Amino acid sequence: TSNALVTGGSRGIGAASAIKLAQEGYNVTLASRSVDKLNEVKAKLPIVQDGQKHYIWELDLADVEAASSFKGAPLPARSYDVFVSNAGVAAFSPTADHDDKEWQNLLAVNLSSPIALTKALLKDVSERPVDKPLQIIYISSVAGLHGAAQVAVYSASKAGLDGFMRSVAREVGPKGIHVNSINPGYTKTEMTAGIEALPDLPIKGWIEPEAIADAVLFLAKSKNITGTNIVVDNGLIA
Amino acid sequence: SNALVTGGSRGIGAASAIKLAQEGYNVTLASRSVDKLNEVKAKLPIVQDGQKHYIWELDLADVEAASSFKGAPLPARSYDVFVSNAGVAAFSPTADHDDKEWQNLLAVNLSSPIALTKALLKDVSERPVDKPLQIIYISSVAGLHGAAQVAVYSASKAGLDGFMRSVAREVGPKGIHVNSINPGYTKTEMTAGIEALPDLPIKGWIEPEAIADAVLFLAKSKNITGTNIVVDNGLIA
Ligand SMILES: NC(=O)c1ccc[n+]([C@@H]2O[C@H](COP(=O)([O-])OP(=O)(O)OC[C@H]3O[C@@H](n4cnc5c(N)ncnc54)[C@H](OP(=O)(O)O)[C@@H]3O)[C@@H](O)[C@H]2O)c1
Ligand SMILES: NC(=O)c1ccc[n+]([C@@H]2O[C@H](COP(=O)([O-])OP(=O)(O)OC[C@H]3O[C@@H](n4cnc5c(N)ncnc54)[C@H](OP(=O)(O)O)[C@@H]3O)[C@@H](O)[C@H]2O)c1
Repeated sequence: TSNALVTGGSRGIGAASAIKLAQEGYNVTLASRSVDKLNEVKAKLPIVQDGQKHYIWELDLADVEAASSFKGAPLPARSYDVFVSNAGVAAFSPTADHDDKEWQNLLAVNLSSPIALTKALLKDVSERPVDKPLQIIYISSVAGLHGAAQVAVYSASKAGLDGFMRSVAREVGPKGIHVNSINPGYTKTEMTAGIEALPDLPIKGWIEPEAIADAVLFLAKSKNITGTNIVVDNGLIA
Repeated sequence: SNALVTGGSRGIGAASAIKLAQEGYNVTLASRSVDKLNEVKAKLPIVQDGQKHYIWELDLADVEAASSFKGAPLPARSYDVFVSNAGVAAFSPTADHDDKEWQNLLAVNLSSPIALTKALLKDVSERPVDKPLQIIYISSVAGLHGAAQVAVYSASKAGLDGFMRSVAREVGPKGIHVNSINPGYTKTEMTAGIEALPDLPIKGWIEPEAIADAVLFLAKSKNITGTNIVVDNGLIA
């Protein structure tokens, strides 16, 4: 069996990534706060091989100690072959006005919980064989790569995740653990539904979540990629 | 007029405070250590009539203290230069790094700088042309490339830089310019434990005064915002 953990599996990029991973034969564990929405995604996931099975994990990533301990998880951390750290929350505000508890919670969900989950996986896995590396894939953002007004703390969270990624990649490559970020541009999901007009881009229009999922698959099957960013942004930052 | 330097008690911050005071700024030194802050304060040049220096006992593990300028000798709007210098380092295998420890590191290195920044932005008078407010983060090359066993440290410094770029775009039109300096291996108490250097293009340790020269270049600048000034002896070239 192969197992993939997708946080934020209840909709958007995570749901799309989960579907594609299940089509490739992975047992997928969907993790988020919403049991009913998780179950609905679970019901749509492909089955491509007998014995394949999917799981849900009720997990609030505002709770960093739960992440750290894999609290409630259906399988031990060492069972996973792919970890798609996809859960995140956005916030649009003048920096002067952004409520302190709101921006601190954003950091906990976007940066501290991924850190804690990664630590828990590294501890349990310890090392991997050369034929079956563990792939850790952060869903970061182009906001971590260039400055956009009124998304400062969000940008901090994503740039921070990418900085963690490069250091972990160098540390654990010799253990057979490969670690990368995908940095999406404007992608049509619940998170960006409040945006009513896009910037003028070299490739026009919204990106679909399924397009980000194809980049997850590219990394999940990869062999010689670690410590890098895969930017899927319609040319926003070119 | 006024410069705020967090982590003013030693190292890069102390050297930066000395150079800013040489330039005529009234310097506020902030850190946890009132006695060491007073020792540095006594060494700060006085070069201009009416010039005055201050200390501020501030623990950046307390993010709400930062956010409210708790205990500050001057309001946030009085500052013309903000050197966000305080920071802490930690070395560990990621798998074994104590949760309270790495969370406290994020608070000191990232969340408190964000909070001090928000306080300054909220209080400031939009700035005249020849007197922009300069915000200068002391980040690290660790935030630009991957080094093993400093993962959460690297996350803090990369996060600081991502914050910096977004704030720069946002507040430039208010006359507020915002940049990071990313040092390499510098001779301070932070590095006294870890001595063999890598094989560098420019050999040897960097002096804290050398970082302070970069602070002064930014403090006097006019057309720089959203960027990184890398002073690293060629480590990352
Ligand atoms: N859409 C874009 O334009 C775009 C661009 C760049 C990057 N991203 C990144 O893409 C990732 C996925 O976002 P999305 O665009 O697919 O938006 P989305 O459809 O709103 O998905 C957000 C996901 O995160 C989960 N989540 C949020 N807060 C959580 C918490 N406290 N604990 C557990 N799970 C939580 C949500 O599940 P529950 O609500 O069920 O808990 C949901 O499954 C995010 O990391 C985001 O920053 C998005
Ligand atoms: N040295 C290097 O090679 C190097 C390289 C890259 C970046 N840096 C960065 O340079 C900055 C300055 O460090 P340094 O090398 O000059 O080290 P240092 O001499 O040890 O100085 C660190 C300063 O930070 C203050 N600080 C630490 N924790 C604090 C807290 N909780 N509240 C308030 N102040 C606190 C310390 O003052 P108290 O102890 O008095 O509170 C001290 O003044 C740091 O941000 C560091 O990450 C250093």
